[PDB]
Amino acid sequence: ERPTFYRQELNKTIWEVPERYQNLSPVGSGAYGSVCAAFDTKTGLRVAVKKLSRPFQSIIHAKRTYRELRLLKHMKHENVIGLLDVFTPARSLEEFNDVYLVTHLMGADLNNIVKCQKLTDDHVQFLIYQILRGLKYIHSADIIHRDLKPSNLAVNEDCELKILDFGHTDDEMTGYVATRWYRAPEIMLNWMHYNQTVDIWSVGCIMAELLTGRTLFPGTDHIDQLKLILRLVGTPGAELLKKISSESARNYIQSLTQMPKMNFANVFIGANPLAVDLLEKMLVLDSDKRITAAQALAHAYFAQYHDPDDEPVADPYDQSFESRDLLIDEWKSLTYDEVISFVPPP
Ligand SMILES: CS(=O)(=O)c1ccc(Cl)c(-c2n[nH]c3nc(Oc4ccc(F)cc4F)ncc23)c1
Repeated sequence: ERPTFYRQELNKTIWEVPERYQNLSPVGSGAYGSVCAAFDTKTGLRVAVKKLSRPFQSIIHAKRTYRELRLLKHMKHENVIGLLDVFTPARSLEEFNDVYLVTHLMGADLNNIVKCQKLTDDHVQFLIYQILRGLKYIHSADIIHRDLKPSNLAVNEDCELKILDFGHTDDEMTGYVATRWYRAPEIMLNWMHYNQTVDIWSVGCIMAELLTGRTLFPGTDHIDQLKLILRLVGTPGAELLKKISSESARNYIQSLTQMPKMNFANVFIGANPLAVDLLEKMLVLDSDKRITAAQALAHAYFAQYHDPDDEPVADPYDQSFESRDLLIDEWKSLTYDEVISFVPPP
């Protein structure tokens, strides 16, 4: 049955939401999108409500809207942001033009927690364990995050973690920016068609930063960052070179003076030797040889948290729509169907 909706001006747009959602207050100051905190009187939950901006203005935007709804509707895991609710004030497909997404309100993002500070090894174990647990779930559905970084890792005061934004312009990847610091080199420099292990590179970067309080590869640009990466992990061998399908990228790589891999125990002084070992297995230049999420969970570093029976995989995720070319109204109808058919979690 259709709830009663009420109207309110918030982020210079009119939010129209069910009565159950009270005390809407904008959060993140633009960083999370058009997002409000609210109290869900039906569940007693503090929630985050995201209103999608002009979701069907173009083919690209319409498909992107469908993509996000599909992704969020699929994710049902403790360490992954899922959907508590999705709604539209529209009574039919013809008046459908706004999409509102509801999830748990989290306390902070990881960036605001690390705050130039070393975390205790125990805190690192727990946070990384949860990230890896969430990624095992995400990867098992053949979904890649592609953009893991502290700012899309949300945490409560109990240190319980959820991953946001799973599934950027040139200007915002330019220069001394956190938007690029956690990216695998193969994706940063378009070496090849990339796979799930790009996310593992990001975890390695995050893990190191939690351990030292410092960005692992704070490159001032793409080239500076590559040099920082290669100084640590060594220049690519012949084997990886072959796999760089971009002739241009491969040619540039070979112009660099060869460097051996550094000793991680000398790089991460004082760190748990098990943490060093895992970092070594995550920060492998050849993505084929990086540890997977499922493998990392079984690493001795997570002994006090690892439970093979409590690390679920995902239902199959049909993403055949990604290779599909459709019109705006067709993407819009597909999205509408997904909104209408939503069933809230117990
Ligand atoms: C205490 S706070 O300032 O309100 C705060 C701080 C940091 C974060 Cl990460 C958050 C936060 N909690 N839950 C979120 N969800 C999103 O994005 C959404 C993702 C899918 C949805 F269905 C709906 C969303 F709003 N963004 C940010 C958040 C809140």
